[PDB]
Amino acid sequence: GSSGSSGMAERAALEELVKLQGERVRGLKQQKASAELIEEEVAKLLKLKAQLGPDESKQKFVLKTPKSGPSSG
Repeated sequence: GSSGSSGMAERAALEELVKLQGERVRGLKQQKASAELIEEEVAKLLKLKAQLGPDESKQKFVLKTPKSGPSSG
């Protein structure tokens, strides 16, 4: 959920969540599921990747809420 520090196995299991979330999202877009679930599962796909630390695909500097710390459970 939010656990470990520089565990390789923990990163593999996290990357599994990223993969499976991203595959499920791809499926949902295909499956004509609720668009309202899709964007929520896509926001979870964003949140999780934003814990891994994604590649710098051009600069952004989009601001955020004041240290919101959106965990889950």
